[PDB]
Amino acid sequence: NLQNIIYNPVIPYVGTIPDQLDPGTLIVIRGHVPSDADRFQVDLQNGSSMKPRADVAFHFNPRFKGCIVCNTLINEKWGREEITYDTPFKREKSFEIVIMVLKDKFQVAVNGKHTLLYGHRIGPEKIDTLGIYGKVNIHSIGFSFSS
Ligand SMILES: OC[C@H]1O[C@@H](O[C@H]2[C@H](O)[C@@H](O)[C@@H](O)O[C@@H]2CO)[C@H](O)[C@@H](O)[C@H]1O
Repeated sequence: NLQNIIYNPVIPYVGTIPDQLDPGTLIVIRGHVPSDADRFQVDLQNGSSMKPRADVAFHFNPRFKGCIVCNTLINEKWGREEITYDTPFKREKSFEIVIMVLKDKFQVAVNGKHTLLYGHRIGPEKIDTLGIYGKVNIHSIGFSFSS
């Protein structure tokens, strides 16, 4: 039931999500971390506005020094950071990210292994845009919708 919408998108990638993120929806992102990476992010956004900057419902931000920082941007202001230190990401290694949308939270597994949970701060129904930024190569972006 997984239907990819784009292959090898140029980064920064900003795209419209074709259907609503209802409970049970999956977002599947397949990529690869470059040799010189410092960090990258997957942002689930409300709109693609740049001025003013669009709210980010779910900021999923792997940093390579390593860790994953998650947060929410509302009215151009960042909320409280939720930091995961048990990170599966490494440089020169490929990955598969699966984001599960649940009623009350997102659930993320990388490479088949569970990674983290993140409670909704903005109602997921307000998400219509997917943004991927920073140092990362993306092989594919797909959705399995539950509408
Ligand atoms: O919370 C995610 C955002 O972090 C911002 O930087 C933080 C940094 O992570 C934290 O340790 C402390 O320095 O506060 C900073 C506020 O800017 C990034 O600038 C932003 O891109 C998000 O990743």
